[PDB]
Amino acid sequence: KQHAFTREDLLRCSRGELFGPGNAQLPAPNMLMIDRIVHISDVGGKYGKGELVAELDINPDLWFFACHFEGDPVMPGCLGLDAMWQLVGFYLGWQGNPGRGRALGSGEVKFFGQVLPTAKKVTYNIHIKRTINRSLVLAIADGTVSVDGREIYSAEGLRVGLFTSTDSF
Amino acid sequence: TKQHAFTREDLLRCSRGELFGPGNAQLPAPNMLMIDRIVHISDVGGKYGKGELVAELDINPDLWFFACHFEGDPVMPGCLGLDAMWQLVGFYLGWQGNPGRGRALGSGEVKFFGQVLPTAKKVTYNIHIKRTINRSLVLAIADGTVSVDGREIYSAEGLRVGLFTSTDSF
Ligand SMILES: Nc1cccc(Oc2ccccn2)c1
Ligand SMILES: Nc1cccc(Oc2ccccn2)c1
Repeated sequence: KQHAFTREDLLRCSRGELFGPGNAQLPAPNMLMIDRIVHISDVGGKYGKGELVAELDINPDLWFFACHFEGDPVMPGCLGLDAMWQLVGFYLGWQGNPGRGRALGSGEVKFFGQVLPTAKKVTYNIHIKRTINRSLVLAIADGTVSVDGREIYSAEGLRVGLFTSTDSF
Repeated sequence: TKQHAFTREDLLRCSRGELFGPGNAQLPAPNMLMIDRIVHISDVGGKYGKGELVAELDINPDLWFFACHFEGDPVMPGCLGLDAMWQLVGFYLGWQGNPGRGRALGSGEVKFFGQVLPTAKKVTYNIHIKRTINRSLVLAIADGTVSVDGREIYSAEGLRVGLFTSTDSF
């Protein structure tokens, strides 16, 4: 129904209060790497099968700058990659599928730039490639990560699944 | 290139730029550091005969990322185990005596087919160096696996990390 989500919406999601008990959650701080979803739809995007656009505000005091690395601060590439997986899980919940998310992996990932503590904003762009409903539900997507209008990462074939039991995962 | 195992204190020393020295490869500090010890590192053996690292992370229920990922469904973020793999490829290149600071360059293919729960005892990382490249800058390609208490749970083909004597342009 809704086509954008605020940070307070995402934080509701992290407690289970957006999609409800048993269903997709985002991480809470300090693993949450999205502040807002500025667009989400089941049409458009590079495959015409859905799209998400989300943002993370950067400032110099975010926790990961101090420890990664000392004397050389740079946002962990893995955390920007995670934001993309978490967004694909969110999409699956947003579509109304039951169950909890687990990332299943990726085809090619490329890092070819960085997020410094002087950056203002990271943007994630997700293009849903295919949704699969075979015993369990999953999605395949391509994503990019940009910082202040410059593309810095790409991932082809992000996969995320929903699990109504993770006991055996 | 003569020490073949590293303690947690060696790895914290690396995180401060004090193992390989200033301007050279570092590991993250807590709470981004995802390795407790390197039990084996060599420039021979491994699946390609071109080098190997075996590292460990001890798991207990109080590790920070369990409480926030996720509420009511605690599970070690896959991205952090994947990062460990990249940081170990970085360390390899530092350990080989190359100058410069690490940036991961990506991966060919990543698979998660299990999980680390807060009841787990130990994660092991196995890194098989495939190729080192010296073309103006230096980088390494490697395959890797993440296991928990004996069970393989993640793989990554074609991990790439480079060393950058100037990250300004990156
Ligand atoms: N929804 C979502 C997205 C990314 C990571 C994830 O957690 C994990 C953790 C371990 C194995 C696989 N996925 C869940
Ligand atoms: N040495 C090393 C290993 C893993 C990640 C990394 O950081 C990043 C951060 C942004 C872009 C690329 N690499 C550095």
